[PDB]
Amino acid sequence: NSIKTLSNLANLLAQEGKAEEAIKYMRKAVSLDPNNIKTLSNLANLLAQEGKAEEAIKYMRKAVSLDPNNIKTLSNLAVLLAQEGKAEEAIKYMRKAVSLIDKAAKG
Amino acid sequence: NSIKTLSNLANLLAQEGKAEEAIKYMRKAVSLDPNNIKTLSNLANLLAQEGKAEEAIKYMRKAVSLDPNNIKTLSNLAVLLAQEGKAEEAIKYMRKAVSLIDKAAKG
Repeated sequence: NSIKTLSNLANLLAQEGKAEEAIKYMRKAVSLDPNNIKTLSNLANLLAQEGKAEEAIKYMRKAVSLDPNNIKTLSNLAVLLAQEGKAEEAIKYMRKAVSLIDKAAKG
Repeated sequence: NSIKTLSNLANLLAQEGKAEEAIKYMRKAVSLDPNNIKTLSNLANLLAQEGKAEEAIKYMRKAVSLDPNNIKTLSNLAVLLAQEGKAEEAIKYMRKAVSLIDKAAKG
């Protein structure tokens, strides 16, 4: 599993303060399967950690656009936006997740 | 960093379908610093993946109790509860996270 290996390598590089390299390997992981929401989310989180907030938000928004009713992706985007000082924007995404949980409760 | 090493080992064991072993090493990681919200959350997610839903929820609830205003922990607990068929319980946690984002927006 090349996505797995690249993701593991990126994690190890980031853990040890080589996150520019980590980002490169996570980008490669995305190219191997660009529709993988988990890879997209992992790259976004790494980007955010490294101060690339604009790009992180773009990637997390992409992950949402590819499955807009996913409460995990929605809440991750909300948390990312809030942490990046865009709480006003963040709240509509977390409210969407609430509404989807509410729908689930209703069945 | 023993928590790091144990967490890496657990990830590698789980990735390769030895998640009973992974859980043991994640439990060890928690014992090294039981107040670490990230370790607690990581163990909870692993537990949930392995069908130990009750225990996963306990650990994620603990992570929330140790920092009850953390929107990441709250939204993770909500997502976990929803995925485990407890959407009604899940919604109060995600609504709390919304309210905290709302407070943040207001400053």
